Amino acid sequence: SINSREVLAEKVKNAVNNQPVTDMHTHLFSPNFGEILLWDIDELLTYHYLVAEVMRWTDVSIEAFWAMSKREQADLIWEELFIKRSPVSEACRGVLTCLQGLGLDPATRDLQVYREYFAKKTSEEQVDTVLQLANVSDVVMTNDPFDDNERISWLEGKQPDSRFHAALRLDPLLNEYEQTKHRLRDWGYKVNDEWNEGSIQEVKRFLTDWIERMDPVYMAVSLPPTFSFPEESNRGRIIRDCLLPVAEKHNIPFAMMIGVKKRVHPALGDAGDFVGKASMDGVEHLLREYPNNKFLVTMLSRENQHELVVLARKFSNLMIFGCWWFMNNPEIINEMTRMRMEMLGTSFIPQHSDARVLEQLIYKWHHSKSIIAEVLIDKYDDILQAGWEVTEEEIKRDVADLFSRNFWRFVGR
Amino acid sequence: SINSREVLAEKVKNAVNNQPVTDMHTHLFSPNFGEILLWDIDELLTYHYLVAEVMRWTDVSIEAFWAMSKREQADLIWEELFIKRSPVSEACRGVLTCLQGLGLDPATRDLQVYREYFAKKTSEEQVDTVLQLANVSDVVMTNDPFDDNERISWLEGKQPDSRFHAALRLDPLLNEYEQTKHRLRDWGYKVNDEWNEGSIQEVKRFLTDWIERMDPVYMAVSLPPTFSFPEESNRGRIIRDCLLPVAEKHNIPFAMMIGVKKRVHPALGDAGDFVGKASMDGVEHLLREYPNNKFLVTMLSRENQHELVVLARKFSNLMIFGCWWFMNNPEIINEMTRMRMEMLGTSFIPQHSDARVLEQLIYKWHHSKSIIAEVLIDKYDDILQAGWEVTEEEIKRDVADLFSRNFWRFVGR
Amino acid sequence: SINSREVLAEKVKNAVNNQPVTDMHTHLFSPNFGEILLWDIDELLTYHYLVAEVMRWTDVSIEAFWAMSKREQADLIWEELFIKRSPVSEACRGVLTCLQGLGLDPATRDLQVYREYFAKKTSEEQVDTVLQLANVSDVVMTNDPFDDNERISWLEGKQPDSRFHAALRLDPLLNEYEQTKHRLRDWGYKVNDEWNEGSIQEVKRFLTDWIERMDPVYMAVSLPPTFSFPEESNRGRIIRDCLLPVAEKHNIPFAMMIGVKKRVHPALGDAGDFVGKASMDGVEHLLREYPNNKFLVTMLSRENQHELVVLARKFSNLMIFGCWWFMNNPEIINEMTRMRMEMLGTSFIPQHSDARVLEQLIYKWHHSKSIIAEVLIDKYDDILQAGWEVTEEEIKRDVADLFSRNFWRFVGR
Amino acid sequence: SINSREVLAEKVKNAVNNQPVTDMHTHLFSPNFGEILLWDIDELLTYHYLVAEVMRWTDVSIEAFWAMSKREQADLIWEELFIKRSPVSEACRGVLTCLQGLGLDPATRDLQVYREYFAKKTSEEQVDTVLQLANVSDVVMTNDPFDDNERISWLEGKQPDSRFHAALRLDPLLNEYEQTKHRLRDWGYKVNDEWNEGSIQEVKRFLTDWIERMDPVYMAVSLPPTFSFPEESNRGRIIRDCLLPVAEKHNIPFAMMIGVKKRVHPALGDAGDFVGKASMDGVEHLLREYPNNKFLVTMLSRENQHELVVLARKFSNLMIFGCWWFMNNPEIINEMTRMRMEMLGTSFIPQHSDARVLEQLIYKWHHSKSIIAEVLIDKYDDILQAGWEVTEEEIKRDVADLFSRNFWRFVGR
Ligand SMILES: O=C(O)[C@@H](O)C(O)[C@H](O)C(=O)O
Ligand SMILES: O=C(O)[C@@H](O)C(O)[C@H](O)C(=O)O
Ligand SMILES: O=C(O)[C@@H](O)C(O)[C@H](O)C(=O)O
Ligand SMILES: O=C(O)[C@@H](O)C(O)[C@H](O)C(=O)O
Ligand SMILES: [Cl-]
Ligand code: NA
Ligand SMILES: [Zn+2]
Ligand SMILES: [Zn+2]
Ligand SMILES: [Zn+2]
Ligand SMILES: [Zn+2]
Repeated sequence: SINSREVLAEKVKNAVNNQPVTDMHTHLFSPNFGEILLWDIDELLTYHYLVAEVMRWTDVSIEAFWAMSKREQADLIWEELFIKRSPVSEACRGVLTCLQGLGLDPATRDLQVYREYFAKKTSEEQVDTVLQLANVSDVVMTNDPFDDNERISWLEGKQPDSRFHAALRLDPLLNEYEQTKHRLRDWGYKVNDEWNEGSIQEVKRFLTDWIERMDPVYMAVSLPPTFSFPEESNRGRIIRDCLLPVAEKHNIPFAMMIGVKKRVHPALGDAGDFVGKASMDGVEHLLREYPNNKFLVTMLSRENQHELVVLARKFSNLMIFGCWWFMNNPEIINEMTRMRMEMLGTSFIPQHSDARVLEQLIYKWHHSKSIIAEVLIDKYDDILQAGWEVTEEEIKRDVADLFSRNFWRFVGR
Repeated sequence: SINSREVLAEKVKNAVNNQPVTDMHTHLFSPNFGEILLWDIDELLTYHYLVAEVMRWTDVSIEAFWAMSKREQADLIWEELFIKRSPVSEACRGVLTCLQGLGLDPATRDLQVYREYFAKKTSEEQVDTVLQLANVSDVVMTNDPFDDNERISWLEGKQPDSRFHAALRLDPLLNEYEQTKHRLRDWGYKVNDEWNEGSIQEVKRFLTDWIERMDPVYMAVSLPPTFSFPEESNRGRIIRDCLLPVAEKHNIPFAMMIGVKKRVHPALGDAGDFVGKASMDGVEHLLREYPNNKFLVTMLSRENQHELVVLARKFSNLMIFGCWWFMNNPEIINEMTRMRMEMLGTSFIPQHSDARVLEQLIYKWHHSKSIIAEVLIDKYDDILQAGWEVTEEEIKRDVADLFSRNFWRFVGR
Repeated sequence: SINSREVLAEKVKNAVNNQPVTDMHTHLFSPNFGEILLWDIDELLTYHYLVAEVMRWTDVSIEAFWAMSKREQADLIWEELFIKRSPVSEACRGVLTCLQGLGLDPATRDLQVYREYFAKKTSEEQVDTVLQLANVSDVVMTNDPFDDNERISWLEGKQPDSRFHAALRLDPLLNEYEQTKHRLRDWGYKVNDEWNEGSIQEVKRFLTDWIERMDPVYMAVSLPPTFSFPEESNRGRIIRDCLLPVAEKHNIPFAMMIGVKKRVHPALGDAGDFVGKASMDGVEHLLREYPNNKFLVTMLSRENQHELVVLARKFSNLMIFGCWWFMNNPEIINEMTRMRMEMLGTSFIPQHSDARVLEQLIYKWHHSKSIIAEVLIDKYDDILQAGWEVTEEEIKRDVADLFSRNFWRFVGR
Repeated sequence: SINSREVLAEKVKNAVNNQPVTDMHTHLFSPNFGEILLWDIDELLTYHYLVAEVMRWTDVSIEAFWAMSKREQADLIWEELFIKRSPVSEACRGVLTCLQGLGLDPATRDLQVYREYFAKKTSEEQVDTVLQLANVSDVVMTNDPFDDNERISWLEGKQPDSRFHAALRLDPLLNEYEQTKHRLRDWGYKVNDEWNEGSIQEVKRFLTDWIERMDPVYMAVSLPPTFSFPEESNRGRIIRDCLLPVAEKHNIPFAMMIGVKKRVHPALGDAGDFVGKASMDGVEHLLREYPNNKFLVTMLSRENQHELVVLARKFSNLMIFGCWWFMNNPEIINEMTRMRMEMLGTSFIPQHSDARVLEQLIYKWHHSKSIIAEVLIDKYDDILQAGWEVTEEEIKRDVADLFSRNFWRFVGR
């Protein structure tokens, strides 16, 4: 038996640390796709999360910033966020966790020496190194066929190795149909200006074609805080008449990341998005009215978190996942994971990395695993006190479900 | 006087665990009322909180589940939530706490043996046992005159034990007046199709009649997130012209449990209710415009909790109570109780059990007391460090107010 | 070298304790303004925060309360909140902390003796004593030219000493222009009936004249949950045509304190204000459309805190500050500071005292600094463990930024 | 590098735990030697250290105790020292650590179940199991040619396996020559009544004969607190004319375990020995006057420990080792190890187990490694603080010296 919390803590920490992770949502790509897979210290430092932060300190105008080279940008952020002020924020701390994990020494602050480490490795080598360090066995990518560069790679035979899984990202189709319908036509999908049977079948064809070419684990889309459903709009009709039925047929879950308010600050680029609390009505309707469809949902507002958990108690076809973007900070990750486990036990997916830069897998999982471990230790200790006798194998089992099995079990694969 | 956190913690925990509890809201009934009072391990396992949870895991269809016998359902839940996955959720932990409390040993996981304990015992007995273990001196029931079985009971003179108190629940009357008014007719209450003096006075008779028959400590109603007041609706009118004036006459408080969205998932039965954030406008209005009325309030949305505390700072005729339903989880209980004590001192009612099954009193109060004691220890220790000295007597006094006195003083009994 | 959390806790606690504080928002006044500057134990006990709290207990009518003398009220509150029940609330705790900090001993509960301390001392002496004990180097006041007593003081030549700075509060002008315009004309400002060039120019003259006279660090206003911008109202036009242009010319930041619902309980006086969640739309617009203007923002609703931080991530012309009013409680201060640091690093102002009574400076900063120090320890420890070198000089630098430099840096002074 | 004490601690603990141990003094025997190798829970419970302790509580006479069967003695000790009083003593704590280490569960206190674990294993199997758990690579036995049983095993040609090493124990020869000389004669060693050339040569012959048969890593003897040298006694002459000369020729060190006063309480058997402070004169003389001889020393009196460390500072032919018997308690092990490291760096052997029962290897080493690890963390931290940069490889090296290499390097094998 586990006679003390101290022994329980060590055992839980070991289980969590040893458990290979399936990162069900990232912005990483199989290395064979080429330069689109971003990596190295300069990429880590230029992560848009750090761009927003540096802009709060530097005198360098945003225009000037974008005009600088990748190396110059990295130098500026290093100086502004690490040298001039202690790198205490979550994103800055993450850069340090990566460096340390790669065997580099943050104590020297020798940026040139860190760069040299990367300059002598191939992408294939760095992916092997990182996946081993972060103990990540499977990476789910975000594949947007509407992006010209991504589309051409797929059309020209590019396929990911077994460690990388595809996910059909449909933001342009679902949120900008008025513009996107023209491109569908240019690609041979005869969508009409009237939402008729022809338009429905062609949008379905598009989805089916890409499902066949990508073999996605799920279809996804990020939605605004004003998201509602049903709705007489292109989004409402495409979801209802095309997406859901196609998803039901192939038994592919629909991933909705709700709460992002796009481009409140255009100049910042990828760092210019904001957040807003959403109504749960649209989500509630979808789960109740489409019982044969699977939905993976993560929300951006802190104020949506608790009710999202309650909604998960209502419908089994709802699998909530991760602590997304602005929620991906220790204070939030902790409260979210606790409310989730208290109302759902182990029937959820606590985290994903959303890694845009390869090395981030190291800090994203290291930082989150330590928090999730502390939650588990409290929960296990609580039942041990109630007289329950939890075993190490059961612990390893629960941990496997949280970090990998629940996802694969849900996507039905 | 106490001059160390060590001794302080000793005395606080002692006062808290020794303090006789008055559960000012439950779904239990004096044992003389018969079977309506649920109890035993099978009832604990089939609590709807656990029904919602098992459905997220089990392959069994909700139809087949409802088709199963009580025993069969319990066995399914025990297997799905306790054996196949660690029973870490608050609801599952609660069952274990209950068993351990009764002397049973969760370490064995011998569901059969646990079952035998209850068999060889009677309702009258188990109530004495449970009330002894949970150290609860008074239990406030939820008495719905609109329920047939329950109604006939009060009609036949059935009086509840002196340790069980009555609460007049009016959900059907205030939320479904249109369908309810017809039943009011059948009971000699001549309500008119229109809201005239005739209808107003008959609704009052209905209320006054039951107040006499039940001698309730308060009248209660659960409301939706969209609750508004004033409001040109039956609820708005019935509350304004009947409930309020009557309540003020008998000097009886009005308990409003706001935030529940009923039947979002009909098939789940009692486990099918959801939650939503409410506007404080209505409660603000009621408290201000009706100073001679006493209001007991509790809300279901995590996002309503802080402003409710602030509202309690504004109006003394407002007494906030407990961490209701989806709020009844350690993470929320802790933050709620701390915000409350920081802005209200000891002028609020920290908790109620909402027990639907007798034994639940054990875990409900055990889990809550441990959290409440911790909060008290920190707050006492903070003033202790400022030089203030607290006596054990003052501690028992304070603990008395929180777990029993504030309620009786508020209702005026 | 700082090579452990233990050593770090020491250095951080020391740094925070020794860092002189610039309180960028208070209701204190330079001693040479006389009466208006409140102080002593009777004033502390009658802080409106404690009034609201006593009214939740004392059966003394609010009318009677206001009818009695300062000392009578102080005696009642002390009796009701310190003797009748342990003074565990934040506001009561504060009273005790101020006493101890002054040398008085709360263990004795000798109110009479505490009073003798203040009786034999001048105002000039008490400010010197308090500013020293609270380690506060600069105090920003709230100067409302619409208050007859304050306005006449400025008009007659009253100037604050080196330690007190002015802040031009404009609530009457922006939120009550209909009644206020009549007073502007009485003072020579020819604002017309319709919002035309003449009205715009005179309102500007009004602001400019007062900017010359007070030389304020910033212009301020408290706003309701329903605040919006742009908006066709006097507030919206005054801000758009008058406030912003003037603020930009003199490079004076605009301080918006959003979320207060005034007078939901008029009888309580200053203690009768409530809170409500606001939309971020207005703030988002102001920041994006007026890049040459600087904004200081703090919000009253707990539910606005997280999204306000994200907004700060989008705009560098936004500087968020403090845990205002109902947010100024440990539980909230803690969660707010951690969310801010995690997403903003050190680019924010964690706190302000909002002191109405001089002595409060002692407890406001002592209670807050302890929480902020603990947050810092956690954040520094996280990067230390990640391999980062943290020097005592860098800690002092960061601490100095948070408690003083960020403010002066933002205001351009 | 090692940036923090927390990381240093993890690395030191790991190095220490992972380092295979050479236990240079035990009372264990290679399994092929027979039943002389004691093992199992009953042997653990009847360890003489526990016999002395039980006699302080039990009403059972020492005579009756010796009359009981081994199983009965074990039952009594378990009841008296573990059940009737908490097993907080070091020797009792040790029994528990062994049980836990073997996978058994101390929480059940099921002595019968623990016994079942041992009945199904063979000596050779338990040796493999224990050496693995305790991470002991090499064991030094105590081989007494004067014990009939053991002597026969050697005369038969039995050899210990590669994991076990011999040490020629000479207590009978050196301390009881008058009686022992008669046995030397029966064995062919023609020693005379007078200490002449013949006696000296036969004694030497006896030593050489056994050194050739055992190939001991050292010759050893336990001495009384009155030990002196030079000395005109059989011990002084045998050491001067036989032991030392032989030891030099074979380059074999002489181990002296000084401070034991034998049989102060005869009836207690092996548990009847006491302790006394010794003069350092004889050891000082031996070290200085016999520079070509190597000496391994350990002393029993707490009051001899510091001066022994200082003596090691004077002579390189002196190797001090372990915390012997009455010194083998946490409080002493810690103060000893700290004085030794502070005055000798890593030039000493911190510990040996003195295990009489096989399983004790588990607790002796587990208990000592944790203390030693703590001392090392402190010392490394102090030099890290002085700017030194210790590497993980240097730590492993230092650890190997302390737990293994220093010994083998000193005995030149
Ligand atoms: O980096 C991010 O998290 C965002 O910029 C987006 O990639 C977001 O995660 C999304 O998937 O839409
Ligand atoms: O179990 C519960 O708490 C709910 O299902 C209801 O009983 C709720 O508490 C209510 O009283 O409306
Ligand atoms: O005491 C308070 O904080 C309030 O009553 C107001 O002074 C508020 O701080 C404001 O500045 O409007
Ligand atoms: O168990 C013991 O440590 C003693 O009884 C002796 O074995 C002593 O260690 C010795 O070697 O003489
Ligand atoms: Cl909200
Ligand atoms: Na919290
Ligand atoms: Zn993403
Ligand atoms: Zn209820
Ligand atoms: Zn203020
Ligand atoms: Zn020995």
